[PDB]
Amino acid sequence: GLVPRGSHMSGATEACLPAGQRKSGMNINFYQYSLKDSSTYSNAAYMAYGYASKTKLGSVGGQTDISIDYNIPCVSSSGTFPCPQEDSYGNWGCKGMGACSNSQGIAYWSTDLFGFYTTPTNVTLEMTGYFLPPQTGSYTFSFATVDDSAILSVGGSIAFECCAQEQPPITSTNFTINGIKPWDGSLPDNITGTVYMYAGYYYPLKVVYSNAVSWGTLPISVELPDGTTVSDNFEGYVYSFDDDLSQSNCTIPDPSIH
Ligand SMILES: [Cl-]
Ligand SMILES: [Cl-]
Ligand SMILES: [Gd]
Ligand SMILES: [Gd]
Ligand SMILES: [Gd]
Ligand SMILES: [Gd]
Ligand SMILES: [Gd]
Ligand SMILES: [Gd]
Ligand SMILES: [Gd]
Ligand SMILES: [Gd]
Ligand SMILES: [Gd]
Ligand SMILES: [Gd]
Ligand SMILES: [Gd]
Ligand SMILES: [Gd]
Repeated sequence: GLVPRGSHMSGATEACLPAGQRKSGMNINFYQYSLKDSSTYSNAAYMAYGYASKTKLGSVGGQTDISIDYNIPCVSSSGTFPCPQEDSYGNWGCKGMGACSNSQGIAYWSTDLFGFYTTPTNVTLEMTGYFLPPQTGSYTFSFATVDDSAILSVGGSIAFECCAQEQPPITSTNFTINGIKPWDGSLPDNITGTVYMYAGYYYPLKVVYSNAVSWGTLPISVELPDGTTVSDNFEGYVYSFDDDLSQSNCTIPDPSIH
């Protein structure tokens, strides 16, 4: 057969070929999220798009280093230092620092999240951009843990529409990784989602992450078709393009036959 037959039942993930100037990294938008709100981010509609109905706090572009690792301060005898959550103990201290005099349960302001000055204790952020696979095959995205609630979505019309990265979020809840905080309790670690991608096509990628209290954590990785893993620093894999809603040919519904 002269040509490949195509993925069965239109099963290929939609990708894009934006024609404009590529820029390294993802866009990060920040939205208000209330301290100690442990219920809003438990809803799929909120995590897919509703987050954008709350106040937009700001944004930062061009981010390649995308894992989240936010530690609250311990106000200690020797000064004020971030405490790794596994080093917190009692009511409360931080190993190596003694007892901390400050509350774990108030908002704290920091530039930890991508340099943007906000409250990582209580915030929702949206990362958007396009993933560029260097190799054709199965990619397995993962979150090592989720503190507090997160989704990851890959593909045109799942993450966002091709050539329309800057538009309001779309309503798809077909998450690649569903790390939404359960109403009852929470999820295992090493939560994962696989996508088959064709080299050289740009795959829309959206991550939505929220925290309600104190520590925030979202270690992001992808395993490539060759079995290697890229963790935290996605330089060379993630890009942004300015919207071009006029670019007629931008959407590739089936890269398996394009
Ligand atoms: Cl600190
Ligand atoms: Cl100690
Ligand atoms: Gd990092
Ligand atoms: Gd870094
Ligand atoms: Gd960090
Ligand atoms: Gd950590
Ligand atoms: Gd940081
Ligand atoms: Gd840091
Ligand atoms: Gd960092
Ligand atoms: Gd679409
Ligand atoms: Gd948290
Ligand atoms: Gd493997
Ligand atoms: Gd780092
Ligand atoms: Gd723009």
